[PDB]
Amino acid sequence: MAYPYSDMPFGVELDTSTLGSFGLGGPQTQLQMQMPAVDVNAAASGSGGFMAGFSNIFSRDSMFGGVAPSGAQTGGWVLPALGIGQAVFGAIGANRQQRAARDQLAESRRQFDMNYGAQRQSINTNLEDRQRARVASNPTAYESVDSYMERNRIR
Amino acid sequence: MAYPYSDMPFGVELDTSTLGSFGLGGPQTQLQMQMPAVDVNAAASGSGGFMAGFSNIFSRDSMFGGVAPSGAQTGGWVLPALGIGQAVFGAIGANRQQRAARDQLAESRRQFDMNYGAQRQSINTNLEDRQRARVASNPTAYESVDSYMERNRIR
Amino acid sequence: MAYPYSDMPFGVELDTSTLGSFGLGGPQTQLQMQMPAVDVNAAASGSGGFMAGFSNIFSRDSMFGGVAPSGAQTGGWVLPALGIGQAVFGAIGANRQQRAARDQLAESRRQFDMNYGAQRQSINTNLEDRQRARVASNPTAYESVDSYMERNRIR
Amino acid sequence: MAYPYSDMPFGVELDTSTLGSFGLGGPQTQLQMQMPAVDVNAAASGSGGFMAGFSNIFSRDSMFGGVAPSGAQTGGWVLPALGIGQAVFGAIGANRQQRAARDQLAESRRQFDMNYGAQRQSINTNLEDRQRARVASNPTAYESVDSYMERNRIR
Repeated sequence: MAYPYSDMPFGVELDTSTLGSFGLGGPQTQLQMQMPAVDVNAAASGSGGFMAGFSNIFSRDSMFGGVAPSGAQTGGWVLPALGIGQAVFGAIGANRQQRAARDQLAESRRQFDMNYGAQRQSINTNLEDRQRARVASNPTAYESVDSYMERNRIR
Repeated sequence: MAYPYSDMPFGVELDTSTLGSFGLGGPQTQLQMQMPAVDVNAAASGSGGFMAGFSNIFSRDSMFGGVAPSGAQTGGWVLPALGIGQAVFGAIGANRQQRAARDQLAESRRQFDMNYGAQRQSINTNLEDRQRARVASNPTAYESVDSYMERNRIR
Repeated sequence: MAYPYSDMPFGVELDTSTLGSFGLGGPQTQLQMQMPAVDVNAAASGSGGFMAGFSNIFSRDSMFGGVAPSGAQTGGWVLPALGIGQAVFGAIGANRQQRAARDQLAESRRQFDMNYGAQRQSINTNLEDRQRARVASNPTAYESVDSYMERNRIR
Repeated sequence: MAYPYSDMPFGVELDTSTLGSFGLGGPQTQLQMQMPAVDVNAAASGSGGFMAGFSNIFSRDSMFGGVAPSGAQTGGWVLPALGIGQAVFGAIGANRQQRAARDQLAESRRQFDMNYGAQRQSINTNLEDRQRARVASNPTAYESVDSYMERNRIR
């Protein structure tokens, strides 16, 4: 476009993976960038054009609201901020619980698969040491090692 | 900025690790620093500008509030303090429960891993002793110990 | 400060340990001390300035409250006392339940560790008595006890 | 104090132990004593100053309450007595449940401690009867009983 910047490689790297991985549902794939400006300079000078540098509200009415005589009340931003934080933290907790459940299930699967692997190795070892006598005593009148090693071998 | 002080390496030292490790979600990474001034001197003199040594309210109505005739009541700080303490203690309890659950799961993982390690070392030494006699009896007519270790040894 | 008193050893000894150990969340770390004075002497004379020996209420209205005609009621201290007792006993019960759960978990840990230790000692006994015959039969063609206790010994 | 009485030995005796032991959370540590007097004699004469033998309510209004015309009702003692009984029985039930849980846990502990002791003693018997043959076969090339009873004896 007019100002491509460098978002295309970032989008390519992101691909279409969903939430998960290991960093509590999305790790810090990128790196920590440096500060944009040395001084506040009222945001980015003309480009920014913000009023936070000169606001200096320091007023309870803006934070916790206030009511003048004859009603006409105004509410501050503290309550909406608390609500937003509540929502975000509830979502984070739900994600954490789901991730913990997935972990536990994966751990159980690993446990069973690994126990089976150990038992299979043990059974195969028992089998080849049992057939060692057969193939060493009378090789001509008995079978060969390979016959068992790809016929009677535990998967 | 005009006054960097000594905060430049602090950010690099902290990196971006979240709460965890062993200090109940962050141990005493920093050290202990001597208290600046023996005498309060109204905080940092002109810089402080606080009423620590002048307010001295020593008033019972401030804590518990009070209502004058014709309404126009005021609330003391006791209720906000109680609410803040309630919130903090609830959060600490939730964090403690989460840490306990994580500790129990890691404990179970460790116990299973160490039990397997014991079983595996036992079976490996059993196989080593078993094949030692084979390699000692007919070295020419039997496989080498190195081959058995690299092919028939439990991982 | 002007009156440091002798609280520094208390702070040094206490450190930052939280509730736990064995004394239902903090045992009697300190010792017992005699009373400041045999006789009340109106609290600490001028320092006290109380009405312990002069109030002598001995009335039902102060304890159970009371309402005079035309509104203007007064509430006794019985309800606050009951509320405070309720809060304290609830906290004590919660602490007791947490301590019981911790004790049960620690008991399960001592259980598993002791069982593994016994089994490991039995296995080591079996191994060494099996290898004693090997090292006593033919010391030349067989291995030594050192090899077995350094690499064929269960931790 | 002016009237120390004999509470010091009891204060020394009870120490600071909490509810427990076997008597539903505190057994009958003390003993039985005779009544102060065969006849009531109006409580303790002047000290008592009660109406045990003079009140003689014998009326339904005192127990079940009653309301005269134009309001101005009075409540009987039956509701307070029922409330007090309710509270006492609830507390007793809670104590009983806690005691039952503690007893079950202690029973499980004794359960496994005794099972492990039996198994350990059986293992020790197996060990020493196996070692008896070794020490009786040839003492010159074998060890003594003390070495095996000290180094490889299950605790």
